Amino acid sequence: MLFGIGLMPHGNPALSPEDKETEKLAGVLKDIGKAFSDADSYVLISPHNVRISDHLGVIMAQHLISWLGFEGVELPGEWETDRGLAEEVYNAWKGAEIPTVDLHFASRSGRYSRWPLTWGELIPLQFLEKKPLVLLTPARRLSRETLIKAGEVLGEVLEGSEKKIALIVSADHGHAHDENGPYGYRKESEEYDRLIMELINESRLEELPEIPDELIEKALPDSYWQMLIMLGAMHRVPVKLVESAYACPTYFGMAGALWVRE
Amino acid sequence: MLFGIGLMPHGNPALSPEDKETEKLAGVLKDIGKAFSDADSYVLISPHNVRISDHLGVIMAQHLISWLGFEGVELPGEWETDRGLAEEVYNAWKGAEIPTVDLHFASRSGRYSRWPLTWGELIPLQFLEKKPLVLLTPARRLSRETLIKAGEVLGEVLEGSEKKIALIVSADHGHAHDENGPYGYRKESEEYDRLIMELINESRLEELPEIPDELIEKALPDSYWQMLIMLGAMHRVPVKLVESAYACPTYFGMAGALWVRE
Ligand SMILES: [Zn+2]
Ligand SMILES: [Zn+2]
Ligand SMILES: [Zn+2]
Ligand SMILES: [Zn+2]
Ligand SMILES: [Zn+2]
Repeated sequence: MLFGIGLMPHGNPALSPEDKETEKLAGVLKDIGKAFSDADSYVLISPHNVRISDHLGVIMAQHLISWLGFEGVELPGEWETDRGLAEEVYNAWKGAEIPTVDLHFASRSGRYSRWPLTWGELIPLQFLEKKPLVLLTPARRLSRETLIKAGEVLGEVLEGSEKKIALIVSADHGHAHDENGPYGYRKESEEYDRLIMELINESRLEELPEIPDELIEKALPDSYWQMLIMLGAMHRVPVKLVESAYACPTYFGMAGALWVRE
Repeated sequence: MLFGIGLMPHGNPALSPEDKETEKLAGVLKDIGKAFSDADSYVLISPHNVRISDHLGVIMAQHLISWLGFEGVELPGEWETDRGLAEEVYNAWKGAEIPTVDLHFASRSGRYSRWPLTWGELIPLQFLEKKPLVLLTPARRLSRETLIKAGEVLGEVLEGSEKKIALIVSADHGHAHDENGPYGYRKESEEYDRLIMELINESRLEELPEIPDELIEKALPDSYWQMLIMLGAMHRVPVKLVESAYACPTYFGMAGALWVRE
Protein backbone atom coordinates (compact mmCIF):
# COMPACT_ATOMS: atom_id res chain seq x y z
CA MET A 1 0.00 0.00 0.00
CA LEU A 2 1.51 3.33 -1.10
CA PHE A 3 0.39 5.73 1.57
CA GLY A 4 2.45 8.74 0.61
CA ILE A 5 5.03 10.39 -1.58
CA GLY A 6 7.68 12.83 -0.37
CA LEU A 7 9.72 14.99 -2.75
CA MET A 8 12.83 15.94 -0.78
CA PRO A 9 15.99 17.92 -1.56
CA HIS A 10 19.59 16.86 -1.04
CA GLY A 11 21.27 20.19 -0.34
CA ASN A 12 23.18 20.78 2.88
CA PRO A 13 21.21 24.00 3.63
CA ALA A 14 18.09 21.90 4.29
CA LEU A 15 19.89 20.63 7.40
CA SER A 16 21.08 24.08 8.47
CA PRO A 17 18.68 26.78 7.23
CA GLU A 18 20.08 30.31 7.11
CA ASP A 19 16.98 32.08 5.84
CA LYS A 20 13.20 32.05 6.21
CA GLU A 21 12.56 30.28 2.90
CA THR A 22 14.92 27.44 3.83
CA GLU A 23 13.33 27.25 7.30
CA LYS A 24 9.88 26.77 5.72
CA LEU A 25 11.45 24.11 3.50
CA ALA A 26 12.88 22.28 6.51
CA GLY A 27 9.45 22.50 8.14
CA VAL A 28 7.90 20.62 5.22
CA LEU A 29 10.63 17.97 5.39
CA LYS A 30 9.98 17.50 9.11
CA ASP A 31 6.27 17.10 8.35
CA ILE A 32 7.13 14.48 5.74
CA GLY A 33 9.00 12.58 8.43
CA LYS A 34 6.01 12.78 10.75
CA ALA A 35 3.55 11.75 8.06
CA PHE A 36 5.57 8.65 7.22
CA SER A 37 6.59 7.53 10.70
CA ASP A 38 4.18 4.57 10.61
CA ALA A 39 5.49 3.26 7.29
CA ASP A 40 6.86 -0.29 7.19
CA SER A 41 9.40 0.54 4.48
CA TYR A 42 10.58 3.39 2.29
CA VAL A 43 11.42 3.35 -1.40
CA LEU A 44 14.02 6.01 -2.17
CA ILE A 45 14.93 7.21 -5.67
CA SER A 46 18.24 9.07 -5.71
CA PRO A 47 20.21 10.74 -8.53
CA HIS A 48 23.52 10.82 -6.65
CA ASN A 49 24.24 7.18 -6.06
CA VAL A 50 25.14 4.73 -8.84
CA ARG A 51 24.31 6.19 -12.23
CA ILE A 52 23.87 3.99 -15.30
CA SER A 53 23.08 5.61 -18.66
CA ASP A 54 20.34 3.22 -19.71
CA HIS A 55 19.31 0.96 -16.80
CA LEU A 56 17.43 1.67 -13.59
CA GLY A 57 19.34 0.45 -10.55
CA VAL A 58 17.82 -1.67 -7.80
CA ILE A 59 20.25 -2.06 -4.90
CA MET A 60 20.06 -5.56 -3.41
CA ALA A 61 22.92 -5.33 -0.92
CA GLN A 62 21.78 -5.98 2.64
CA HIS A 63 23.41 -3.04 4.43
CA LEU A 64 23.27 0.54 3.20
CA ILE A 65 26.13 2.44 4.76
CA SER A 66 26.94 6.15 4.84
CA TRP A 67 29.96 6.83 2.61
CA LEU A 68 29.99 10.16 0.76
CA GLY A 69 28.76 13.46 2.09
CA PHE A 70 28.68 16.70 0.13
CA GLU A 71 31.27 19.38 0.95
CA GLY A 72 32.54 17.47 3.98
CA VAL A 73 29.17 17.30 5.70
CA GLU A 74 29.21 13.78 7.09
CA LEU A 75 25.97 12.09 8.02
CA PRO A 76 26.97 8.75 9.54
CA GLY A 77 24.50 5.89 9.75
CA GLU A 78 23.40 2.52 8.43
CA TRP A 79 20.09 1.42 6.93
CA GLU A 80 18.83 -2.00 5.86
CA THR A 81 17.53 -3.04 2.47
CA ASP A 82 14.02 -4.47 2.30
CA ARG A 83 15.17 -7.36 0.12
CA GLY A 84 11.75 -8.83 -0.50
CA LEU A 85 10.40 -5.50 -1.76
CA ALA A 86 13.58 -4.79 -3.75
CA GLU A 87 13.20 -8.12 -5.53
CA GLU A 88 9.54 -7.36 -6.26
CA VAL A 89 10.50 -4.06 -7.85
CA TYR A 90 13.27 -5.57 -9.97
CA ASN A 91 11.11 -8.49 -11.10
CA ALA A 92 8.20 -6.27 -12.04
CA TRP A 93 10.46 -3.99 -14.04
CA LYS A 94 12.02 -6.98 -15.81
CA GLY A 95 8.58 -8.34 -16.61
CA ALA A 96 7.52 -4.97 -18.01
CA GLU A 97 10.63 -4.68 -20.23
CA ILE A 98 12.01 -1.75 -18.22
CA PRO A 99 15.81 -1.90 -18.43
CA THR A 100 17.07 -2.60 -14.91
CA VAL A 101 19.98 -4.21 -13.05
CA ASP A 102 20.09 -5.99 -9.70
CA LEU A 103 23.01 -4.51 -7.81
CA HIS A 104 24.82 -6.66 -5.26
CA PHE A 105 28.21 -5.81 -3.79
CA ALA A 106 31.07 -7.93 -2.43
CA SER A 107 29.00 -10.77 -0.99
CA ARG A 108 25.38 -11.75 -1.47
CA SER A 109 24.67 -11.92 2.29
CA GLY A 110 26.22 -11.09 5.65
CA ARG A 111 28.08 -8.00 6.85
CA TYR A 112 30.00 -7.74 3.56
CA SER A 113 26.75 -7.39 1.59
CA ARG A 114 26.83 -3.62 1.70
CA TRP A 115 26.35 -0.57 -0.49
CA PRO A 116 27.59 3.03 -0.07
CA LEU A 117 25.19 5.92 0.52
CA THR A 118 25.75 9.54 -0.48
CA TRP A 119 24.25 12.90 0.42
CA GLY A 120 21.62 12.21 -2.24
CA GLU A 121 20.15 9.64 0.14
CA LEU A 122 21.54 10.75 3.49
CA ILE A 123 20.05 14.25 3.49
CA PRO A 124 16.45 13.09 2.95
CA LEU A 125 17.06 10.25 5.43
CA GLN A 126 17.94 12.75 8.16
CA PHE A 127 14.27 13.72 8.34
CA LEU A 128 12.80 10.21 8.42
CA GLU A 129 12.43 7.61 11.15
CA LYS A 130 14.66 4.66 10.38
CA LYS A 131 12.90 1.93 8.39
CA PRO A 132 14.04 -0.67 5.84
CA LEU A 133 14.65 0.88 2.41
CA VAL A 134 14.75 0.04 -1.27
CA LEU A 135 17.25 2.27 -3.07
CA LEU A 136 16.50 2.90 -6.75
CA THR A 137 18.41 4.94 -9.33
CA PRO A 138 17.13 6.74 -12.43
CA ALA A 139 18.76 6.55 -15.86
CA ARG A 140 19.06 9.74 -17.91
CA ARG A 141 19.23 8.13 -21.37
CA LEU A 142 15.86 6.43 -20.98
CA SER A 143 12.90 8.12 -22.68
CA ARG A 144 10.20 10.04 -20.82
CA GLU A 145 7.77 7.29 -21.78
CA THR A 146 10.01 4.58 -20.32
CA LEU A 147 10.59 6.51 -17.08
CA ILE A 148 6.88 7.15 -16.61
CA LYS A 149 6.10 3.50 -17.37
CA ALA A 150 8.75 2.47 -14.82
CA GLY A 151 6.99 4.65 -12.26
CA GLU A 152 3.63 3.08 -13.07
CA VAL A 153 5.00 -0.42 -12.58
CA LEU A 154 6.72 0.74 -9.37
CA GLY A 155 3.44 2.18 -8.10
CA GLU A 156 1.73 -1.16 -8.82
CA VAL A 157 4.30 -3.02 -6.74
CA LEU A 158 4.17 -0.57 -3.85
CA GLU A 159 0.38 -0.39 -3.82
CA GLY A 160 -0.06 -4.15 -4.07
CA SER A 161 2.32 -4.87 -1.20
CA GLU A 162 0.81 -5.70 2.19
CA LYS A 163 3.38 -3.29 3.61
CA LYS A 164 2.70 0.37 4.24
CA ILE A 165 5.20 2.06 1.94
CA ALA A 166 6.25 5.68 1.44
CA LEU A 167 8.01 6.75 -1.76
CA ILE A 168 10.83 9.27 -1.27
CA VAL A 169 12.03 11.15 -4.34
CA SER A 170 15.37 12.90 -3.82
CA ALA A 171 15.69 15.85 -6.17
CA ASP A 172 17.29 19.26 -6.49
CA HIS A 173 16.35 21.60 -9.32
CA GLY A 174 18.17 24.20 -11.42
CA HIS A 175 21.85 24.62 -10.48
CA ALA A 176 22.78 27.87 -12.23
CA HIS A 177 21.09 30.54 -10.18
CA ASP A 178 24.21 32.43 -9.13
CA GLU A 179 27.11 33.79 -11.18
CA ASN A 180 29.34 32.83 -8.37
CA GLY A 181 28.08 29.30 -8.22
CA PRO A 182 29.94 26.33 -9.65
CA TYR A 183 27.80 26.33 -12.74
CA GLY A 184 27.59 30.11 -12.99
CA TYR A 185 24.36 31.85 -13.93
CA ARG A 186 21.73 30.82 -16.40
CA LYS A 187 18.26 32.35 -16.51
CA GLU A 188 16.85 28.96 -17.44
CA SER A 189 17.47 27.65 -13.91
CA GLU A 190 14.75 29.91 -12.48
CA GLU A 191 12.43 29.20 -15.42
CA TYR A 192 12.66 25.46 -14.71
CA ASP A 193 12.29 25.90 -10.96
CA ARG A 194 9.25 28.16 -11.23
CA LEU A 195 7.65 25.74 -13.70
CA ILE A 196 8.23 22.75 -11.40
CA MET A 197 6.74 24.60 -8.43
CA GLU A 198 3.67 25.63 -10.43
CA LEU A 199 3.18 22.02 -11.58
CA ILE A 200 3.44 20.79 -8.01
CA ASN A 201 1.29 23.48 -6.40
CA GLU A 202 -1.50 23.51 -8.97
CA SER A 203 -1.61 19.68 -9.15
CA ARG A 204 -0.52 19.70 -12.80
CA LEU A 205 2.38 17.22 -12.74
CA GLU A 206 0.90 15.46 -15.79
CA GLU A 207 2.59 18.24 -17.78
CA LEU A 208 6.07 17.14 -16.68
CA PRO A 209 6.80 15.18 -19.90
CA GLU A 210 6.14 18.32 -21.96
CA ILE A 211 9.21 20.13 -20.62
CA PRO A 212 11.61 20.33 -23.59
CA ASP A 213 15.16 18.96 -23.48
CA GLU A 214 16.38 22.48 -24.25
CA LEU A 215 15.15 23.88 -20.95
CA ILE A 216 16.52 20.88 -19.08
CA GLU A 217 19.97 21.10 -20.69
CA LYS A 218 20.21 24.80 -19.86
CA ALA A 219 18.68 24.79 -16.36
CA LEU A 220 20.93 21.96 -15.14
CA PRO A 221 18.52 20.24 -12.73
CA ASP A 222 19.00 16.77 -11.27
CA SER A 223 15.30 16.36 -10.56
CA TYR A 224 13.61 15.72 -13.90
CA TRP A 225 14.19 12.01 -14.46
CA GLN A 226 13.19 10.75 -11.03
CA MET A 227 10.20 13.10 -11.04
CA LEU A 228 8.95 11.35 -14.19
CA ILE A 229 9.15 8.04 -12.32
CA MET A 230 7.22 9.73 -9.48
CA LEU A 231 4.53 10.86 -11.94
CA GLY A 232 4.17 7.28 -13.13
CA ALA A 233 3.55 6.09 -9.57
CA MET A 234 0.95 8.85 -9.17
CA HIS A 235 -0.88 7.34 -12.17
CA ARG A 236 -1.57 4.20 -10.13
CA VAL A 237 -2.28 5.69 -6.70
CA PRO A 238 -4.47 8.79 -6.35
CA VAL A 239 -2.68 11.23 -4.06
CA LYS A 240 -3.29 14.82 -2.99
CA LEU A 241 -0.87 17.60 -2.16
CA VAL A 242 -0.71 18.43 1.56
CA GLU A 243 1.98 21.08 1.38
CA SER A 244 5.09 22.25 -0.42
CA ALA A 245 7.97 24.69 -0.10
CA TYR A 246 10.74 26.01 -2.35
CA ALA A 247 14.04 27.60 -1.39
CA CYS A 248 17.12 28.74 -3.27
CA PRO A 249 19.54 30.10 -0.63
CA THR A 250 22.66 29.72 -2.78
CA TYR A 251 22.91 28.62 -6.43
CA PHE A 252 20.47 25.70 -6.68
CA GLY A 253 16.73 25.22 -6.20
CA MET A 254 15.34 22.88 -3.54
CA ALA A 255 11.76 21.79 -2.99
CA GLY A 256 9.90 19.71 -0.44
CA ALA A 257 6.43 18.35 -1.06
CA LEU A 258 4.11 15.88 0.66
CA TRP A 259 1.35 13.95 -1.07
CA VAL A 260 -0.93 11.57 0.82
CA ARG A 261 -3.62 9.12 -0.26
CA GLU A 262 -6.63 10.97 -1.61
CA MET B 1 48.86 -3.69 -26.78
CA LEU B 2 47.94 -6.42 -24.35
CA PHE B 3 51.32 -6.91 -22.75
CA GLY B 4 50.41 -9.80 -20.50
CA ILE B 5 47.95 -11.36 -18.10
CA GLY B 6 48.27 -11.92 -14.38
CA LEU B 7 46.00 -14.22 -12.40
CA MET B 8 46.15 -13.08 -8.77
CA PRO B 9 44.38 -14.09 -5.55
CA HIS B 10 42.51 -11.91 -3.06
CA GLY B 11 43.19 -13.66 0.22
CA ASN B 12 44.83 -11.99 3.21
CA PRO B 13 47.48 -14.76 3.61
CA ALA B 14 49.02 -13.67 0.28
CA LEU B 15 50.11 -10.44 2.01
CA SER B 16 51.49 -12.25 5.05
CA PRO B 17 52.73 -15.73 4.12
CA GLU B 18 53.16 -18.17 7.01
CA ASP B 19 54.29 -21.22 5.04
CA LYS B 20 56.52 -22.18 2.12
CA GLU B 21 53.71 -22.67 -0.40
CA THR B 22 52.23 -19.26 0.34
CA GLU B 23 55.70 -17.71 0.25
CA LYS B 24 56.20 -19.17 -3.25
CA LEU B 25 52.81 -17.71 -4.22
CA ALA B 26 53.80 -14.25 -2.97
CA GLY B 27 56.99 -14.55 -5.02
CA VAL B 28 54.96 -15.12 -8.19
CA LEU B 29 52.71 -12.17 -7.33
CA LYS B 30 55.80 -9.98 -6.90
CA ASP B 31 57.07 -11.26 -10.26
CA ILE B 32 53.78 -10.19 -11.84
CA GLY B 33 54.25 -6.71 -10.37
CA LYS B 34 57.78 -6.51 -11.75
CA ALA B 35 56.76 -7.85 -15.18
CA PHE B 36 54.01 -5.26 -15.54
CA SER B 37 55.84 -2.31 -13.97
CA ASP B 38 56.29 -0.70 -17.41
CA ALA B 39 52.59 -0.87 -18.28
CA ASP B 40 50.59 2.32 -18.96
CA SER B 41 47.36 0.99 -17.44
CA TYR B 42 45.87 -2.12 -15.85
CA VAL B 43 42.53 -3.70 -16.53
CA LEU B 44 41.33 -5.49 -13.40
CA ILE B 45 38.49 -8.02 -13.31
CA SER B 46 37.21 -8.62 -9.77
CA PRO B 47 34.41 -10.80 -8.36
CA HIS B 48 34.02 -8.94 -5.05
CA ASN B 49 32.95 -5.50 -6.15
CA VAL B 50 29.58 -4.71 -7.75
CA ARG B 51 27.88 -7.91 -8.88
CA ILE B 52 25.04 -7.87 -11.42
CA SER B 53 23.38 -11.13 -12.44
CA ASP B 54 23.38 -10.56 -16.17
CA HIS B 55 25.52 -7.53 -17.05
CA LEU B 56 29.27 -6.99 -17.00
CA GLY B 57 30.20 -3.85 -15.10
CA VAL B 58 32.57 -1.17 -16.38
CA ILE B 59 33.37 1.30 -13.60
CA MET B 60 33.57 4.85 -15.01
CA ALA B 61 34.02 6.77 -11.74
CA GLN B 62 37.22 8.82 -11.70
CA HIS B 63 38.50 8.01 -8.21
CA LEU B 64 38.76 4.45 -6.90
CA ILE B 65 38.77 4.53 -3.11
CA SER B 66 39.57 1.78 -0.62
CA TRP B 67 36.40 0.97 1.36
CA LEU B 68 36.03 -2.67 2.38
CA GLY B 69 38.89 -4.86 3.51
CA PHE B 70 38.37 -8.48 4.47
CA GLU B 71 38.24 -9.53 8.14
CA GLY B 72 39.62 -6.25 9.46
CA VAL B 73 42.60 -6.11 7.11
CA GLU B 74 42.29 -2.63 5.78
CA LEU B 75 44.44 -1.63 2.89
CA PRO B 76 43.95 2.14 2.57
CA GLY B 77 44.66 3.69 -0.82
CA GLU B 78 43.33 5.52 -3.86
CA TRP B 79 43.67 4.74 -7.55
CA GLU B 80 42.43 6.46 -10.69
CA THR B 81 40.31 5.13 -13.55
CA ASP B 82 41.68 5.22 -17.07
CA ARG B 83 38.45 6.75 -18.30
CA GLY B 84 39.34 6.72 -21.97
CA LEU B 85 40.14 3.02 -21.84
CA ALA B 86 37.05 2.29 -19.76
CA GLU B 87 34.88 3.96 -22.39
CA GLU B 88 36.56 1.91 -25.13
CA VAL B 89 35.81 -1.33 -23.30
CA TYR B 90 32.19 -0.39 -22.64
CA ASN B 91 31.58 0.80 -26.20
CA ALA B 92 33.13 -2.35 -27.68
CA TRP B 93 31.05 -4.65 -25.49
CA LYS B 94 27.93 -2.71 -26.47
CA GLY B 95 28.86 -3.00 -30.12
CA ALA B 96 29.42 -6.74 -29.78
CA GLU B 97 26.09 -7.25 -27.97
CA ILE B 98 27.74 -8.16 -24.67
CA PRO B 99 25.37 -7.11 -21.86
CA THR B 100 27.17 -4.37 -19.97
CA VAL B 101 26.50 -1.28 -17.86
CA ASP B 102 28.49 1.95 -17.51
CA LEU B 103 28.85 2.58 -13.78
CA HIS B 104 29.18 6.18 -12.67
CA PHE B 105 28.67 7.25 -9.07
CA ALA B 106 27.40 10.50 -7.51
CA SER B 107 28.85 12.81 -10.17
CA ARG B 108 30.09 12.09 -13.70
CA SER B 109 33.44 13.75 -13.01
CA GLY B 110 35.48 15.62 -10.46
CA ARG B 111 35.69 15.28 -6.70
CA TYR B 112 32.53 13.24 -6.09
CA SER B 113 33.16 10.80 -8.94
CA ARG B 114 34.23 8.03 -6.57
CA TRP B 115 33.81 4.25 -6.47
CA PRO B 116 34.52 1.92 -3.54
CA LEU B 117 37.18 -0.81 -3.67
CA THR B 118 37.17 -4.05 -1.71
CA TRP B 119 39.74 -6.71 -0.84
CA GLY B 120 38.96 -8.27 -4.24
CA GLU B 121 40.84 -5.39 -5.85
CA LEU B 122 42.99 -4.11 -2.99
CA ILE B 123 44.91 -7.33 -2.42
CA PRO B 124 46.16 -7.76 -6.02
CA LEU B 125 46.84 -4.01 -6.15
CA GLN B 126 49.31 -4.33 -3.24
CA PHE B 127 51.73 -6.06 -5.60
CA LEU B 128 51.46 -3.68 -8.55
CA GLU B 129 53.05 -0.31 -9.15
CA LYS B 130 50.32 2.32 -9.09
CA LYS B 131 48.87 2.95 -12.55
CA PRO B 132 45.48 4.04 -13.94
CA LEU B 133 42.98 1.16 -13.84
CA VAL B 134 39.83 -0.05 -15.51
CA LEU B 135 37.72 -2.07 -13.08
CA LEU B 136 35.45 -4.68 -14.67
CA THR B 137 33.03 -7.11 -13.02
CA PRO B 138 31.85 -10.54 -14.23
CA ALA B 139 28.22 -11.70 -14.27
CA ARG B 140 27.53 -15.27 -13.22
CA ARG B 141 24.21 -15.70 -15.05
CA LEU B 142 25.71 -15.04 -18.47
CA SER B 143 26.52 -18.15 -20.51
CA ARG B 144 30.03 -19.57 -20.81
CA GLU B 145 29.88 -18.59 -24.49
CA THR B 146 28.98 -14.98 -23.68
CA LEU B 147 31.71 -14.65 -21.04
CA ILE B 148 34.33 -16.02 -23.45
CA LYS B 149 33.12 -13.70 -26.23
CA ALA B 150 33.33 -10.79 -23.80
CA GLY B 151 36.97 -11.64 -23.21
CA GLU B 152 37.63 -11.86 -26.93
CA VAL B 153 36.16 -8.40 -27.48
CA LEU B 154 38.11 -7.09 -24.46
CA GLY B 155 41.34 -8.57 -25.81
CA GLU B 156 40.74 -6.79 -29.10
CA VAL B 157 40.29 -3.45 -27.35
CA LEU B 158 43.38 -3.86 -25.20
CA GLU B 159 45.44 -5.04 -28.16
CA GLY B 160 44.33 -2.20 -30.43
CA SER B 161 45.01 0.48 -27.81
CA GLU B 162 48.14 2.62 -28.16
CA LYS B 163 48.79 1.91 -24.49
CA LYS B 164 50.76 -0.95 -22.99
CA ILE B 165 48.11 -2.70 -20.88
CA ALA B 166 48.27 -5.60 -18.43
CA LEU B 167 45.11 -7.62 -17.66
CA ILE B 168 44.78 -8.59 -14.00
CA VAL B 169 42.28 -11.27 -13.09
CA SER B 170 41.44 -11.41 -9.37
CA ALA B 171 40.37 -14.91 -8.42
CA ASP B 172 40.25 -17.34 -5.52
CA HIS B 173 39.32 -20.97 -6.08
CA GLY B 174 37.50 -23.60 -4.03
CA HIS B 175 36.40 -22.36 -0.60
CA ALA B 176 35.82 -25.63 1.25
CA HIS B 177 39.30 -26.83 2.18
CA ASP B 178 38.98 -26.86 5.98
CA GLU B 179 36.30 -28.40 8.19
CA ASN B 180 36.57 -25.24 10.31
CA GLY B 181 36.12 -22.81 7.40
CA PRO B 182 32.82 -21.04 6.54
CA TYR B 183 31.87 -23.92 4.22
CA GLY B 184 33.51 -26.84 6.01
CA TYR B 185 35.42 -29.39 3.94
CA ARG B 186 34.35 -30.60 0.49
CA LYS B 187 36.48 -32.86 -1.70
CA GLU B 188 35.14 -31.00 -4.74
CA SER B 189 37.14 -27.93 -3.71
CA GLU B 190 40.33 -30.00 -4.10
CA GLU B 191 39.06 -31.46 -7.39
CA TYR B 192 38.34 -28.03 -8.85
CA ASP B 193 41.60 -26.47 -7.67
CA ARG B 194 43.65 -29.41 -8.92
CA LEU B 195 41.92 -29.12 -12.30
CA ILE B 196 42.43 -25.36 -12.60
CA MET B 197 46.14 -25.70 -11.81
CA GLU B 198 46.39 -28.56 -14.30
CA LEU B 199 44.77 -26.50 -17.04
CA ILE B 200 47.03 -23.54 -16.24
CA ASN B 201 50.22 -25.56 -16.06
CA GLU B 202 49.52 -27.68 -19.15
CA SER B 203 48.23 -24.68 -21.11
CA ARG B 204 44.83 -26.27 -21.65
CA LEU B 205 42.62 -23.42 -20.41
CA GLU B 206 40.52 -24.00 -23.54
CA GLU B 207 38.96 -26.79 -21.44
CA LEU B 208 37.59 -24.30 -18.87
CA PRO B 209 34.09 -24.17 -20.41
CA GLU B 210 33.89 -27.99 -20.13
CA ILE B 211 33.92 -27.94 -16.33
CA PRO B 212 30.45 -29.07 -15.25
CA ASP B 213 28.06 -26.91 -13.23
CA GLU B 214 27.97 -29.55 -10.47
CA LEU B 215 31.69 -29.32 -9.76
CA ILE B 216 31.54 -25.53 -9.64
CA GLU B 217 28.49 -25.60 -7.36
CA LYS B 218 30.13 -27.98 -4.87
CA ALA B 219 33.65 -26.54 -4.98
CA LEU B 220 32.45 -22.98 -4.25
CA PRO B 221 35.09 -21.00 -6.16
CA ASP B 222 34.85 -17.36 -7.09
CA SER B 223 37.31 -17.74 -9.98
CA TYR B 224 35.37 -19.47 -12.75
CA TRP B 225 33.47 -16.65 -14.45
CA GLN B 226 36.29 -14.15 -14.71
CA MET B 227 38.63 -16.94 -15.86
CA LEU B 228 36.29 -17.53 -18.82
CA ILE B 229 36.65 -13.84 -19.71
CA MET B 230 40.39 -14.31 -19.35
CA LEU B 231 40.26 -17.27 -21.75
CA GLY B 232 38.50 -15.09 -24.31
CA ALA B 233 41.30 -12.53 -24.14
CA MET B 234 43.81 -15.35 -24.66
CA HIS B 235 41.89 -16.36 -27.80
CA ARG B 236 42.68 -13.01 -29.34
CA VAL B 237 46.18 -12.38 -28.00
CA PRO B 238 48.52 -15.38 -28.04
CA VAL B 239 50.23 -15.68 -24.66
CA LYS B 240 52.50 -18.17 -22.94
CA LEU B 241 52.79 -19.21 -19.32
CA VAL B 242 55.89 -17.91 -17.53
CA GLU B 243 55.21 -19.17 -14.04
CA SER B 244 52.53 -20.25 -11.63
CA ALA B 245 52.01 -21.13 -7.98
CA TYR B 246 49.17 -22.51 -5.85
CA ALA B 247 48.66 -22.28 -2.10
CA CYS B 248 45.88 -23.25 0.26
CA PRO B 249 46.98 -22.23 3.77
CA THR B 250 43.50 -21.92 5.28
CA TYR B 251 40.14 -22.80 3.70
CA PHE B 252 40.45 -21.52 0.13
CA GLY B 253 42.67 -22.05 -2.89
CA MET B 254 44.83 -19.21 -4.22
CA ALA B 255 46.83 -19.13 -7.43
CA GLY B 256 49.26 -16.74 -9.07
CA ALA B 257 50.10 -17.04 -12.75
CA LEU B 258 51.89 -14.84 -15.27
CA TRP B 259 51.41 -15.04 -19.02
CA VAL B 260 53.28 -12.82 -21.49
CA ARG B 261 53.00 -12.45 -25.27
CA GLU B 262 53.80 -15.57 -27.28
ZN1 LIG C 1 21.81 17.16 -6.75
ZN1 LIG D 1 -1.09 29.14 -13.39
ZN1 LIG E 1 20.57 -4.54 -20.17
ZN1 LIG F 1 36.89 -14.47 -3.10
ZN1 LIG G 1 47.47 -33.81 -17.32
